[PDB]
Amino acid sequence: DSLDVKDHKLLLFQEVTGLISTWVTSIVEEADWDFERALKLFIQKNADHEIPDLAFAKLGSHMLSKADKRSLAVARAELVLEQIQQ
Amino acid sequence: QAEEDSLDVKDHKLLLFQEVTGLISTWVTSIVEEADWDFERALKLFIQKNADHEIPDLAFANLSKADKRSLAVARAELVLEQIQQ
Amino acid sequence: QAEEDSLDVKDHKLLLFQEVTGLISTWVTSIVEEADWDFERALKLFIQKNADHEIPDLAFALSKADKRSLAVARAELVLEQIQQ
Amino acid sequence: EDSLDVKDHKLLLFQEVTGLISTWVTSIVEEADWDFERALKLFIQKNADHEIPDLAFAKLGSHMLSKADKRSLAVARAELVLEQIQQ
Repeated sequence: DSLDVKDHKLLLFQEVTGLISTWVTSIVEEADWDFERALKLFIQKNADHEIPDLAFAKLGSHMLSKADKRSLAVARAELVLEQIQQ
Repeated sequence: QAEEDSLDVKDHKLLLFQEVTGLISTWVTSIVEEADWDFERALKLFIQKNADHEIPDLAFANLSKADKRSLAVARAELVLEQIQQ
Repeated sequence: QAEEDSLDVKDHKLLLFQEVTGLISTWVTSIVEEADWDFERALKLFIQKNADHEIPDLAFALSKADKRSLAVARAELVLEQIQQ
Repeated sequence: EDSLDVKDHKLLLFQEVTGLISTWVTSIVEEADWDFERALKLFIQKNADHEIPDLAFAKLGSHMLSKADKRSLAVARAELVLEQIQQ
């Protein structure tokens, strides 16, 4: 995919998870730009307490406590994961 | 709004610090926050910590870990000189 | 020598400009010298020229489109930091 | 195949021989896949085609002549070193 396509993927990942751009980039790239694999990675890393509450500052950005943002971000990722799986 | 633009500036400082250093995201946040969001200070902190062996190989996301550290120090120092003038 | 220090800062300006933009060496010198060796202005000049189609695909040392896109994004990211 | 540390010493040597600014040094040596002999030959070819401006030779004689004179002497330095490599 072109940098333009990759950029829009990263925007969408950031929109779903509310994560700051470093984390967005690191997860999506680790998942080899596979959006579904990157949501699973995110949920796993969050399950292992790798992602601090402060990293979810971007949730609801126009482009709620930080602990709440973490919880909602996880729920949004699972919901999206549900849809794209079918 | 302002507080949103505040976060955006922080988010871009982190992203550029990550592109300069190759560090994993946790270390990026750690150093930049320790430098109080001062980008120049964060670069200086990265260079100092690296000289004092406070940045392990594990911290860097062809190249060996040694090569990734060297490249990271050279790039930080290159960007550093430009901020200074 | 202050002259050898003078040249060194110019050489490092060019080197960082090249690393930011991906441009071939002649274009690096052209833009940086046109900005009168001001790194910030050199970045602004690169972005502007690129918007005005004054920088051809051949000037980038991914596709040419992707190398251009990458260059503008990096130039803009550095620019922000210089400006704060 | 070499470490960055080593590649850097190669770039420093290429730069001492040719006196070229660092952008040209890196572009030529990387085009030569870090083969020092190939890089000297590319330098000579590029210079023969008037690709390298006289100002780019400002690093000739650095310690860490006219600009036209430096270009001529750097070409001579590259051929001599090239000679030594091709024993």
